[PDB]
Amino acid sequence: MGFLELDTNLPANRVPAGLEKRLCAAAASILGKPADRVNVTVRPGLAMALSGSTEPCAQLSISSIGVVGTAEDNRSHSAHFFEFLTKELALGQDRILIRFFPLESWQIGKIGTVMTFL
Amino acid sequence: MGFLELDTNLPANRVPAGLEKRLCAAAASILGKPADRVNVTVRPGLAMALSGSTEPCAQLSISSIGVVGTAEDNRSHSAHFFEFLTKELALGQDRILIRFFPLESWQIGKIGTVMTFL
Amino acid sequence: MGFLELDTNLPANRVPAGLEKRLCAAAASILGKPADRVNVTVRPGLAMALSGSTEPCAQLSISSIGVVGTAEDNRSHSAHFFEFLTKELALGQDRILIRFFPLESWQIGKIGTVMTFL
Ligand code: NA
Ligand code: NA
Ligand code: NA
Repeated sequence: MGFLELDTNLPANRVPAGLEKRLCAAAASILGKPADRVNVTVRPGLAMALSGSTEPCAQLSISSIGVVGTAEDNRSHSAHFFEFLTKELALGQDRILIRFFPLESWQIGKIGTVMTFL
Repeated sequence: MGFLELDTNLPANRVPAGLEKRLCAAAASILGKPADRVNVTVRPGLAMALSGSTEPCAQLSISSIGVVGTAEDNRSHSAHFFEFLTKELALGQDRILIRFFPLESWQIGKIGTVMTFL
Repeated sequence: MGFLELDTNLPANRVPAGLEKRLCAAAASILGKPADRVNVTVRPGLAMALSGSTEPCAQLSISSIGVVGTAEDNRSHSAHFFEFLTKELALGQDRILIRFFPLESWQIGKIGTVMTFL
């Protein structure tokens, strides 16, 4: 399972509509998951500085069981997510950063239990 | 100490008013803490996909010193938080997920120090 | 590199304008980084309880490579961030909490790779 959170200082009406769905599909493909095991949250209109600058930017966080635990894996993911997001948001590559967080099954609550038991 | 963050794509005017307080009380009871050691943040009106779907949903994160570090503990918490949130938000159990994060006292800043020293 | 996220239940028009920039500068100084290696996200207008109370409050999270991994380091940071934020937000010291999260270079995506390779 994958969880993506995207904070941006672009106003909601400057984020291309439906981005949460397209990022869900992109993340399924990049991380190697079916679309029904991917989650995306987009939070626009925030006040942000990225690398010291308040120019338009976005911060992506990716959490996942399994696939985000090494530099080699995350370098690959990063290349693809930067390509996707720079194009969608009309941002330079200097205006996006990503954080990757490994998760374990005992940490994910699903249908009233945790994934350890599913 | 417990910290709960709830993201939802329900508009603010569709989230039952006061949910942050009722979730604080529920989390105190579920996690085994007095209400004054529990924190809740609700972020409505977001653009979200959960399990690949943009239908109404919510994502809960629970961070805590002590009580969220095993599958057995988190299964118990999950059952109770799913019962609470499905009813409050009028959501099916397929429309909520939870992530659990253990914290340590050196990670929590309180009154200008950290909890290690309190 | 440092990442700060600040959630508050103060409405956007009650947060002193430009706080994301001033917090970026403060965090550069406190954490020992140049301003171009610091990131800040402010999310106002949220529904929050802190220590069981829905009175005005703020939650700060600080993630960083290197400097947030011990009680001694975080006690020092906490004193300075509490001084900065209590004054900016006109909040008592009981109305702010901080969480600190160490990061490693393989977890940070930057310019289409990860920091391990930069
Ligand atoms: Na997280
Ligand atoms: Na967190
Ligand atoms: Na984080």
